[PDB]
Amino acid sequence: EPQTLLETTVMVSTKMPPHEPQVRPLGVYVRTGRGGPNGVTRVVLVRLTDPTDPFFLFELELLEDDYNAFKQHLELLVDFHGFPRYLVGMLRDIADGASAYELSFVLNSAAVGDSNRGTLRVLETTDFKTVEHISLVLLRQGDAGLKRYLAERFQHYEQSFRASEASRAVITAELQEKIGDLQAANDA
Amino acid sequence: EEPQTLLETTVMVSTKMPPHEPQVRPLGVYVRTGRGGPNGVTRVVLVRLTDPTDPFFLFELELLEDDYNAFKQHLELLVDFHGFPRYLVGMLRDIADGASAYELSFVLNSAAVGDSNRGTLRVLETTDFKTVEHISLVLLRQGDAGLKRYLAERFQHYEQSFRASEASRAVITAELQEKIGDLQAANDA
Amino acid sequence: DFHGFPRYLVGMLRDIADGASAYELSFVLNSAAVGDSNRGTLRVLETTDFKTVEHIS
Repeated sequence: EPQTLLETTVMVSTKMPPHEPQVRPLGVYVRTGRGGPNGVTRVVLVRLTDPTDPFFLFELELLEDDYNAFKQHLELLVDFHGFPRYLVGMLRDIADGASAYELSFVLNSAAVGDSNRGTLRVLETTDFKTVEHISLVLLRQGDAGLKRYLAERFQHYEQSFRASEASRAVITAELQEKIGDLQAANDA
Repeated sequence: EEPQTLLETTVMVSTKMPPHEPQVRPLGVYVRTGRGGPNGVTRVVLVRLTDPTDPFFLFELELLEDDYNAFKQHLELLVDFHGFPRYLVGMLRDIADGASAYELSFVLNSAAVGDSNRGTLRVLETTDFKTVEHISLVLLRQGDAGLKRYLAERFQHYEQSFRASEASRAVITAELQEKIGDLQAANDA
Repeated sequence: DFHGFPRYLVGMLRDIADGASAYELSFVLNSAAVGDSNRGTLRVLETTDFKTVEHIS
């Protein structure tokens, strides 16, 4: 049953205090599926990546059971099913340029190697002030987890490359064979 | 004079995790000369062994030109540092291509890949009398940091190669569809 | 700036009192009775389908 609701790139204001923030394009991947202690809990996963840096991998994994606390702390007004649906709605809207909002990501230290987390925020600028719409703490991944990520994406695109070899090979042949039919129609 | 992949292919290898019974698997073999070492200006030979069915199966022997004389004496080799990878690869390519009578073997120092930190790679000749060993190389399993680079490297590679095949498909799918519409109208005439 | 803060604050609150605002006012004390409290948090809240969005505190 797992399902990716969003997988795209978006400019994000990343900040490693006390350094000055700087805008980078970042990957956003959001996927629902199954996990937890006994592997039968519904999960929502939020994943943040940097195409310019393979080790830049921050994730929030949310188990359905922990959600009531989550909904309360963040004052959400949707159930576990709508949360990732609205989150990607909000984020995709920003990435699409249809949003007045901007994306921000603040790490808990001045360097990436010493950080273990970041707070990703959806921010609105008004004349009065920046208004915060949502806040999520994302944890930086551990190596073993990370190896899987790379290895996962490694295996993924290797297949996808081969698949395009198959598509190129079949369609090259169909339409190349079509020249010969329509060559005889020209002869007519 | 400049770095070079001398070999990058797949070949059947007899893999053995003692005390378990050996088993034959297809393994990746990559052999590359280039620059490396303590000060990064030493000529190196790299031998890399992989398993397409297993991303963590990543074993390497890295050899520095400074270290080679010991290597040469110990293994009773009769070529210099420059010829060694050409002949190693000569031998391996002969095997992968099927032109060799020889076989490949890889024996781990433990019962699981997870518990190993090394393996011995051997080129073996079967005779009526006995197995005759032609060469043996110990390869070390990589530390996490090394491996993450390998995966990330291969990650970025095939992501691009995929993108390129979309471009190639786009070229051929679009032109040839454009040709169908032209000559389909020529049939209509 | 300091000059605008009360203008926008009052802008926001006055907007609410007149009924021209979509926003609501909230006040949460640090205890269960007024006699034991010494403070409260006053918030301007926006209701969305997704969540309450806080505008000022």
